[PDB]
Amino acid sequence: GLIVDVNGRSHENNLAHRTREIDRERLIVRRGQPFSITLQCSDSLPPKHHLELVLHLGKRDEVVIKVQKEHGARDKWWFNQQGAQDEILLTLHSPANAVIGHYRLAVLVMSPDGHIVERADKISFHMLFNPWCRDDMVYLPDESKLQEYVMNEDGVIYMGTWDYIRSIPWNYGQFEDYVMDICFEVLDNSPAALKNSEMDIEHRSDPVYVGRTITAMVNSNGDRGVLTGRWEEPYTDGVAPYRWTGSVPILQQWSKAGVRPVKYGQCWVFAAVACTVLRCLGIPTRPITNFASAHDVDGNLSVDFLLNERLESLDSRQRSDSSWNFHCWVESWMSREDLPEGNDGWQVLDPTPQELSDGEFCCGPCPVAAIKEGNLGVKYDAPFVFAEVNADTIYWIVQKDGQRRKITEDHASVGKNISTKSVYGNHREDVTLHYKYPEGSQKEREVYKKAGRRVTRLQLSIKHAQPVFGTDFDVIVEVKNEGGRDAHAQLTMLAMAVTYNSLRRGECQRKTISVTVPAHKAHKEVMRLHYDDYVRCVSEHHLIRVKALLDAPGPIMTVANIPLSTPELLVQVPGKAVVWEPLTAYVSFTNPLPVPLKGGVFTLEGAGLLSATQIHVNGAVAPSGKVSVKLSFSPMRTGVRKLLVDFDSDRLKDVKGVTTVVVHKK
Repeated sequence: GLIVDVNGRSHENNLAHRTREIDRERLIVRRGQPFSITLQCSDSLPPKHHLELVLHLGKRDEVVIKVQKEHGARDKWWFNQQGAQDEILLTLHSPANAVIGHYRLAVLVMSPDGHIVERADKISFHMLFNPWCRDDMVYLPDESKLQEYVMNEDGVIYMGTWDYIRSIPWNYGQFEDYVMDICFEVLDNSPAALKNSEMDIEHRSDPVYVGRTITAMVNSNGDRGVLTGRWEEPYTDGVAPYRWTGSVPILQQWSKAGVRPVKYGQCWVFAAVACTVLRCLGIPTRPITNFASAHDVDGNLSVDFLLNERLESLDSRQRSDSSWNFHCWVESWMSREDLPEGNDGWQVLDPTPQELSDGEFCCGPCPVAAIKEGNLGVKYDAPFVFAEVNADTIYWIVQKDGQRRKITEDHASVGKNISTKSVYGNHREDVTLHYKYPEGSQKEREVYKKAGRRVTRLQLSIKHAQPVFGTDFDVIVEVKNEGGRDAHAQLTMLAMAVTYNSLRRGECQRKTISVTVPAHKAHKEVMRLHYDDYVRCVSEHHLIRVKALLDAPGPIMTVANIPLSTPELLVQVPGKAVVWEPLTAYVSFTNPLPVPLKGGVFTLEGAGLLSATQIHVNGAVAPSGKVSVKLSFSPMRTGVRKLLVDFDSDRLKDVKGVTTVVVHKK
């Protein structure tokens, strides 16, 4: 009868555990780090009476831990008890291999004979990974990187083409309301948890297991996964992937709907959502983007790509055109005690199912080091991840008489400018060398040799002035003869619309010329692409793949992907911003299309600023007319925050904007 109320001191514990952004009113703790709560008593522990503590995990007590009285093991939970005044200070010490999850704490007061004389109200708390605790497997010994890879809620995911990289800001929002609760829900709806709940809980102490589970639930899991993938345009009953500016709306939707795959997502949306959840649970994570991605190859390090003389895949039915313009995945920091010495550090987790086992096989965790050094023998999915960044595709002109002509290509190579956001600033950090030895290096030769990667004048090149969607433009194809004698050759050029995942769409023009380019001189040919022609074939990403063949008197090829730009939203939220103080944000742009756009919707969101919110343009924006809306709202948390905005319309899609707003109030 002595315990009047247990006090978790969450405002305090949560501050110490870097979990208070999530919530202050409930105890959210990290493992391997102690936490202190108090027992407010009415009087005193009856003479020969002592305290007992037992922990409960699982909706059905799948796991119960009796916490030690003191000097405990190292991987053993234990507590220290001390009296303050009219309350008892209980400092709980958890092992660094503690199971993450929602615990319910039962403090028992007992008779000296072995019987419970009273039991206090079972209070619950959540436990996350602790990369700041040196004994934790996710330990990262640099506080500045944990701030970006765990604590930062605003990221930048790179896209576009390797020679023309674009950035799209993303609101990971891992500390937005309830996103933590949904993260444990994703773990609770997985096959393993459904099949055997208790064993699954027991495995939740492992960053490898939990990382592989989250990566699997984001998309590959078809009945309860988080997102439904749709690789092409008619996104009939859902949101198009290029619409999202953050992960929280997808997660709230998935849970709100009773755990129901969200329509729809594409590779970078799976990675960003994976990032939000792993960062939330405490595993250091960063979205990485690969340009010229050998995703399509399905693990094969050698592909000969047969084209006909008209420069086309031999089978008219097949729509895929080799390597993706880019492809995204995620890198998570953790030590790999499940593998030989040396694979510790960043692991590649690819939520995007692998090509040829239909939306079934996600990738990783795979040591990025196993990729660099070519060890395809470690779990998980090293061959597939090594192919993604190393596969060798050789194109061939096969004639109607079976003669195969090898196309020489200058543009070549896969895994071009592997990028991730910079820890300081929003700069692109080229992370390629973490993945591969420089091209041609003898080091590259001996790894390709080890792993099975095959290991093997006129100059063709395509150039453009970065066109804006809506305009007709020219693209130059220049043949440089840096030889001594004159050279006459046949120059074939085509321009076809494409999707980032290399899905061939509309061949909006071809052309073959006969050329004689003189020694040390260069011939420049132009191809004029027009709006009314390419609106017909281009998609939400507005991409045009230009190719040029130069049958050199073997044949020479060069491909270029042209991403046509959309206007950039002007986002402004003027005057000093203060928490819980109403403010007005202003977004505006000018229709670059000589067509009216209707169905204009602006969607706004920001971690700590506001949850996705829509502004419907009433009417239709006239051709070349300026659009201008505004929304009022009151920031939720203080800090340097980023406001994200998306604009969609019938004729203008994929239009973004971001602004930095410093939220005050000391």
